[PDB]
Amino acid sequence: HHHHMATPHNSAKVGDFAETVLMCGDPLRAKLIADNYLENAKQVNSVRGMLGFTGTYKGKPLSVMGHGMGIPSISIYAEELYNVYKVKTIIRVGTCGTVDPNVHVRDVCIVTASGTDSNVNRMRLLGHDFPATANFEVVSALVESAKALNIPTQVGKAYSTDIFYSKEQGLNEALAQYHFIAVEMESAGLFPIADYYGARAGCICTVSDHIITHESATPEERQTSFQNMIKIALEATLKL
Amino acid sequence: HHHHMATPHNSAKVGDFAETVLMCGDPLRAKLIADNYLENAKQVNSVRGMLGFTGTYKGKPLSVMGHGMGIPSISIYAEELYNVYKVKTIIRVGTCGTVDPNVHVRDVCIVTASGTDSNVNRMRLLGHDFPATANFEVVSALVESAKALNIPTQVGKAYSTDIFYSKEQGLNEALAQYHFIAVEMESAGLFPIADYYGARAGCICTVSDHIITHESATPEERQTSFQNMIKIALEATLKL
Amino acid sequence: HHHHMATPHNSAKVGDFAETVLMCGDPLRAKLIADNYLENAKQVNSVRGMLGFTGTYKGKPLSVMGHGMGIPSISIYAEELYNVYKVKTIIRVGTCGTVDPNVHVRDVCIVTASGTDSNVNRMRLLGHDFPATANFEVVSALVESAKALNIPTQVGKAYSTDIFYSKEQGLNEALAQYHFIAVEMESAGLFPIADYYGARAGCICTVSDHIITHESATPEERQTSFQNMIKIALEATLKL
Amino acid sequence: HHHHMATPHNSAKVGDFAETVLMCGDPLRAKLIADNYLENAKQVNSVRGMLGFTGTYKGKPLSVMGHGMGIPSISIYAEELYNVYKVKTIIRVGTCGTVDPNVHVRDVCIVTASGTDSNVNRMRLLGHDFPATANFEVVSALVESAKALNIPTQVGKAYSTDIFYSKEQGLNEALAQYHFIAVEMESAGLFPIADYYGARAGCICTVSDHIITHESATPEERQTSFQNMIKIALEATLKL
Amino acid sequence: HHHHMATPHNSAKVGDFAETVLMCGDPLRAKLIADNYLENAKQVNSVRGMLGFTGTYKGKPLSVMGHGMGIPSISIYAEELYNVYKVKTIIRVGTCGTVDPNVHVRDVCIVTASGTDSNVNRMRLLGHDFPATANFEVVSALVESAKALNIPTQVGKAYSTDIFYSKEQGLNEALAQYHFIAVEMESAGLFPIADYYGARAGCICTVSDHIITHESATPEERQTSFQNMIKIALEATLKL
Amino acid sequence: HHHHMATPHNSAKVGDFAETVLMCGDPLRAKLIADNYLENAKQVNSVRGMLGFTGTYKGKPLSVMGHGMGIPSISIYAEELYNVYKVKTIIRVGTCGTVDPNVHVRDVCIVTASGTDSNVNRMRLLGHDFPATANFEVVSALVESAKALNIPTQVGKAYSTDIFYSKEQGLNEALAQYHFIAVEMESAGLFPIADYYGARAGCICTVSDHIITHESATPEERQTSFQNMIKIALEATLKL
Repeated sequence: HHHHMATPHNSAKVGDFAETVLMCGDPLRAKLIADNYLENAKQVNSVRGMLGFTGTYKGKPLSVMGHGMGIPSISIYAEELYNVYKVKTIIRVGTCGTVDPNVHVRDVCIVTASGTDSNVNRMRLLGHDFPATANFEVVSALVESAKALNIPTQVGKAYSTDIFYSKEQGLNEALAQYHFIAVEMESAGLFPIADYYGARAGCICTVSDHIITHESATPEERQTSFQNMIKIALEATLKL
Repeated sequence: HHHHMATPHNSAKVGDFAETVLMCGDPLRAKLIADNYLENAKQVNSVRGMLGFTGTYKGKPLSVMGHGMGIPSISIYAEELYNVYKVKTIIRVGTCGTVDPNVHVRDVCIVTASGTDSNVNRMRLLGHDFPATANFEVVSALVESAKALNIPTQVGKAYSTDIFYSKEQGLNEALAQYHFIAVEMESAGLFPIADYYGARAGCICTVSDHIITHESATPEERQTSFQNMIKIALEATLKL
Repeated sequence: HHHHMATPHNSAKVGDFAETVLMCGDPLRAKLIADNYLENAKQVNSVRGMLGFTGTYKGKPLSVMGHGMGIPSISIYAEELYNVYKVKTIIRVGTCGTVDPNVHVRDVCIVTASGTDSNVNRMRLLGHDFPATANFEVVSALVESAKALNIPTQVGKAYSTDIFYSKEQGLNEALAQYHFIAVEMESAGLFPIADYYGARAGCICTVSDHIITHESATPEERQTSFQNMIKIALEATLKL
Repeated sequence: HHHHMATPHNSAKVGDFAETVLMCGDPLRAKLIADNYLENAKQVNSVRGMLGFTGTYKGKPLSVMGHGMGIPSISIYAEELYNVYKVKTIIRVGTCGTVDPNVHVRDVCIVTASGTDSNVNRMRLLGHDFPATANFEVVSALVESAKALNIPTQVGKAYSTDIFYSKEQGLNEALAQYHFIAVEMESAGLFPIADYYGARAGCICTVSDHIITHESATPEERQTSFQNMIKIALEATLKL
Repeated sequence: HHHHMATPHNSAKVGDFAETVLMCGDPLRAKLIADNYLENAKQVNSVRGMLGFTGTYKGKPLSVMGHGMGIPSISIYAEELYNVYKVKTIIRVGTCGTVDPNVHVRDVCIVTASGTDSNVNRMRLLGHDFPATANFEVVSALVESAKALNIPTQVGKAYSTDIFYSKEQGLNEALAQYHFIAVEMESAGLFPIADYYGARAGCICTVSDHIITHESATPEERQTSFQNMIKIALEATLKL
Repeated sequence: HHHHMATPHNSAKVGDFAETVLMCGDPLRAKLIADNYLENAKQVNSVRGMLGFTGTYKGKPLSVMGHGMGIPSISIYAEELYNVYKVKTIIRVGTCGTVDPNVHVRDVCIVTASGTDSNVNRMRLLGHDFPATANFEVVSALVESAKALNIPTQVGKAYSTDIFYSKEQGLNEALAQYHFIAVEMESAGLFPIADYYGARAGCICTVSDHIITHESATPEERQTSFQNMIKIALEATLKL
């Protein structure tokens, strides 16, 4: 039985997303967030398995949805959310690697801006350097929420790469030299889309892996890190 | 209950993929392919909802798995398939748009090479132009299979973009001027990875939308197009 | 009479700069800041007329120095300050233009990150996009200081151009589309140098000119704007 | 005595070229091809010594002409052939080097697409990656002709460089990593011009030199290789 | 009968070129120069029809040889001349177009530097801007020779394009805005090669065509222009 | 007391600059030039401490003004001089480093063209290579003046970098390979601006430092070098 599609990639009806949305790469993690932290929750997207849900957190409307892997994937989903679904604030909630010697596995990283090896931002600004920059109120809400929860955080730059399986000599050394704290694949695509729509975005990630030492969080450590990060993000939404 | 992970993105054990794999963006379409065309089928990946299956087509081992949207996503999955899972041949089976006035909605397009606005291939070849090129035996198997099935095809170049929601003036005119037949988002990332591993890849797509006229296949027309394309691809695997 | 030179561009002896420095393009403005807001002040640089001073603001060590016009100029002075003079925090205090329809002449802009048409940041990060990003503690100190002073601010992205006399079609439209709030010439060169040295930087500017309407602050309006901005910056230094 | 010039570079009258043309870099080789394989042959171009001839091969109209060395040179001649002379199919017949460990001196290489260090294709596609791609019917005609003649072939990517005397570190390693089979200087300029005119092109080359081992075909070996390649190309024209 | 080849593209024996060489695109023009202006002349290259000759002009050793069309072609020939044949000075003698409103058809242009759309000079200087610059003594010898002959000249920048058949919007306007006096295809490739070898190069061209007005020199006018330019070049060689 | 400003960066009234201007980076050096070599001198600019003066040298009108450090700085000042102040000729008089083994500390270098790592010239010429080229009459006047004064000179290419504190591996080797004689920071920005206005520019510099050996001129040696260079420049102005 055919259903009307408000976008090519999302089964939700217009209005079915809250103005504030958390997004993570793995749709199964979106379901875990909804099941464990949202009330009044309903599934609003099933297309491509990219599960999305709308409910409330402490009474305030909040949605959560997967975004898939990479800049092109998050760009589709976020463009649609801001444009068709009229979302105002997206916080990406993710995992990351690090090269910074002072950032450790299990650390929580709040992203102020994200570099990239993608061409998508050059294309938006006449070939020039367009910093993918988080909204300050979002960053501050995340920082303040972690402080109130007594959870330490690292605040600074991420790097969003198109290539998970890097073969690039000298990259890690440059990222470390300039104190990039988080290596991931999506945030640099999100922030300029928020800008286009006059909207807001941020990102918070937990360090799953040290790219230099190959230290890696166990499943139990990843659950603890997730619980800390998601509580920070959820509490931050109450201020946004 | 924790399971050992052969890669960060795939629950399959080494050996659980056939040497030949069909891949499509939508994991739910991978399941439809498995359910309707594979025998001896078992689900071998569930991670991130990116369903993958292994069975046989007319007795020959064949797998099918989703790849998600965009070059970064297919690059993760294909790198792992060629490297860890020792796959020899991947055929991307997809949908596409067209700008070419002689290509029509519902047409089947067999891709010989794919352009891109991604930087991933420049990075592989010292900043130069590296054509993402299908393997000739794969292209020929697709062409010959369609001929034997009496299904007309268009053969030629695709363009793989990082940006589904294009705002780029003059792009469609240039794509049409040079007779790019298919606009999609992934094939240009697949072909160089096959090259790295000394392996093979190709792509076949059906035209869902005319980018100029906004003609668009209905659900029923998309099913008919899918049935034609998938039969071509499946028959081609018998020759590869 | 020859004097020993700790750098090719600065007559100050090692140790003659405080750990916190305000910098503005015009050295004559640096002198005005020193004369009107610093105590215990002494001139520490005269080379190239690029006046610099060290004293205290409300008892805390603080220096102020001109940086000249453009990324190459500020890069020389800031590299030397962080490297030879062991400075920990630099706040650029400047004027800017705007294209944003919601930013007005006389507004105070606090910069979170800065785009650029310079190549200097690509060169630092293997040709990729390296966002010139302000330190969050610096941004927050500026925001909080303005709040305590009851001075409204705009917070967001700047754009640092190499070309004051732009001839570039479409630039202003793109800057406005993505809500760049400030157009200036230096901040994108400062922030990556701070990163290299594990140090901190930020920027606050007042809008002197609307690039679209050609509204322009009179001398009296520029003095009032300067007084507001400099008080914000000086109070912020007490927290840094 | 002045003659009317249909183009600045070609003395042929409109209509004096067949719809199918073989082109090689060396005009003296074009004359050898005409003298040894064409009947009904006449010289149709003498300008700049760039000898061109029109006749028949096994009764079918066929021309042969030199194209000179490099992308800019072949671009002039091919643009004119497709535009003014209304040619439909050009097959470049050439020599090449190789780095691929599985490609040997004297091998025959049929080109499916060609990379390049030239900027000419970026200029055609808004700065993006435009694969210089051979027409599939041309490739297939070459492959099938070699099979019928029992001459082994290698099929795959070429690389067309602007710089015969390379000084570029890491280039050969990257070409080998991605299984580029032929290194030459022209094909990447030909294929996009064919596309512009809605026409067809391909390339077949013989390996004269191994770039790694410095193995090099003797004059006698080059004649044998030429005889094999040219027979393949000539027989392929009967199918095009 | 096989002859030893000192380079892959030139039949001349080492020592068979004078230290000073004139080069033009058309080998048939090289022969005209030799036949009409050199004494003691012998043909020293026949390979690829790229005629080259060595003799004397007013008793001083001088060679003349064709270079073909485009940067890749002249780069082969000039690299070999400077490296294997130990040439010290090359003057390119050519024809050109113009867009400059103050440059007229039949004018003689002496080139001080040449821009380009080729990538070959970026590759030599770490991706940066490397001006293809004529040697000052060569430029001055050409200027002084024309003065002594009472032949007016234009002195300034050329632009060497890879694409004779330009489709590029805005190019002519930019070339005119910045007073590029000559449009041709080779000089920007010559000057950096001279630099590599610690040698000298220059270029003098006659305007055959006005790109804006389509004014075009007749055959008789081209002969008169050639006679003026070649006399200037030949007299300049006596000073070099 | 407010004064009318003919430009945002210069207090001079229209007409207060001579048609010929010498410019150096350090405004204090501009004052030394005025005080020691100009008659009828008056200070015409004080803005930003960027001292400028107008008087006569041997009776002919001549101005001298500082330009600050880097391409963006000189671009502001030179654009204004050519556009608002109607200047016809600017000679940059500066200091430089060298890597060339045949160029020595204290040598005088006359610049024919300047490379750069800036993007400002690509932006002027559709992204292509635009050589920043000195006017030939200016170069020749400098060469002839030095000859008449019996002061040896080196003539050739400069390189204008945005980054005084280079971290770039391989740069010095490439500059030496291609015989760049002078390393500085401004000339590549000046020459294209002169071109835009149909005006003239050149540059002469003295070598203060050998970048390889770290040989460095003492204060006394810098004064002697300055005296030689400035006399050459001043005498050249009499011919321009």
